[PDB]
Amino acid sequence: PKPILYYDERSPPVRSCLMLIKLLDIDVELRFVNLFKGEQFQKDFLALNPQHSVPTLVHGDLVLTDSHAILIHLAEKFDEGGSLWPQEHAERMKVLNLLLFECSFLFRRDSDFMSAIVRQGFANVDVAHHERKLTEAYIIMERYLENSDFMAGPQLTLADLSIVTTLSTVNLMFPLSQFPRLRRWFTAMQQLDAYEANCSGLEKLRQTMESVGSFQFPSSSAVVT
Amino acid sequence: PKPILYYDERSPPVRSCLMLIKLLDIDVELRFVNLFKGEQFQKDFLALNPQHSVPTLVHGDLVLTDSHAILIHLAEKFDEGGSLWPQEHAERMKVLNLLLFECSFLFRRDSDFMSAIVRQGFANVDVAHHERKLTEAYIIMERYLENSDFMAGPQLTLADLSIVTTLSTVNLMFPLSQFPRLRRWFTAMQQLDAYEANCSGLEKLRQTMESVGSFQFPS
Ligand SMILES: C[C@]12CC[C@@H]3c4ccc(O)cc4CC[C@H]3[C@@H]1CC[C@@H]2O
Ligand SMILES: C[C@]12CC[C@@H]3c4ccc(O)cc4CC[C@H]3[C@@H]1CC[C@@H]2O
Repeated sequence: PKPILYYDERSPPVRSCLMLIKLLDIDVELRFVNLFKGEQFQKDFLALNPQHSVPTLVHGDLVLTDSHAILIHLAEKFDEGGSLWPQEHAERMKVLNLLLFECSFLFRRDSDFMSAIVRQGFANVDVAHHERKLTEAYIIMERYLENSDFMAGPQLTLADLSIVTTLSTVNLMFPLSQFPRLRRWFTAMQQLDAYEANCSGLEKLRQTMESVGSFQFPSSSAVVT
Repeated sequence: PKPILYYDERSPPVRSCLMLIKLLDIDVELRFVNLFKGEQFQKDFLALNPQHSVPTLVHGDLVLTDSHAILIHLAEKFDEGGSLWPQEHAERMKVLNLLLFECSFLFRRDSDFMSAIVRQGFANVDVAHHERKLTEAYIIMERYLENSDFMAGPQLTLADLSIVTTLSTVNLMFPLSQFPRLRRWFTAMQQLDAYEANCSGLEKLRQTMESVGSFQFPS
């Protein structure tokens, strides 16, 4: 049976999977789970994924509950032998390493900030604290791109798909003026046809956050091309 | 080209690597980085790993900066044909899925709690809040164990190595009395020869935390 993706496109790791699905032309059934309405706590979804998170993939009997496993699984099954999840061991470990940076560092910090806004309202968030935490992530990505054209080496990999969605989300709030390699790379990602899959959920996330958090992102921060 | 592991055994993900190294008899050069003195911010280590994190593995030209990548790399290089990192795709994805649960959920929540102690001091941490978050992780793992002896299936895998160290660290503070499957799994893990590599750093973490957090674990 074809893969089933439980999704809310406002989430950047969901959008990373949508980008890969578009890039490889994978036929997938989409099932919406509204994270802001709490539909991830519905009894049936909880039984399927006790972490109450999207993206969740059901592909036959395999149930994957983390975007990075979903990206690797889909690459192995639909980009067999390809370069998104490279064949050579060291290149593949480099991609894996950056997927884990996205999980453990970039997304961890973006989620900390966004959840603070939802729970507290923007006016009651220590924005400076989160600006420091997220600028630190910018600095690290800039260091990676000083030595490499894409995040994990000379060509597009799963690492770029995973990182660009969260980066575009962080950059709704924090400008990239001081980060020329990151700007160049983000601009290049924005030219990819697959990036069209990031645009709609990024904008829906912007709308939802401004309403739920009672604020406006600074329009000047987002890199637009 | 022998691997170099930058480490501080108080960190649970470091201990997961130490356990794999012992399990697989891997010859590694250890380099101590003292996280509680901020040696992870020294210019040369920061140039090597801008995330200023341990474990960091240098294996020739490859620089790995996340325990889960290190576990997979070492299994692939030193345990081809083993059950720790299964060859069969669905089995391997299942292990990978639980490794990411450890990274994204169990360790995130344990790090949030421990970070809040070191920063705010134990007396000022909202312990009930962290107890709710970390007990939720216990509940999930109890369900993962419903129809398997180990986290990812019938056999020991990298997922068990990654989870046991953080679990043993959470369990300094929160008991497993209420989780029969988790308590039995944890007790089985402690009977493995490789589990000896977890003991020293867990006790050093307790000592360091109780001193820096000015409290004592109920353990
Ligand atoms: C705020 C939540 C946690 C953080 C989530 C997040 C975190 C980061 C991000 O870039 C987008 C989102 C959208 C959904 C958010 C969730 C909606 C309910 C849940 O509380
Ligand atoms: C407290 C730090 C973050 C949380 C870290 C942690 C987080 C979880 C855990 O089980 C152990 C440790 C040991 C080192 C800790 C670090 C030493 C300084 C840093 O701030």
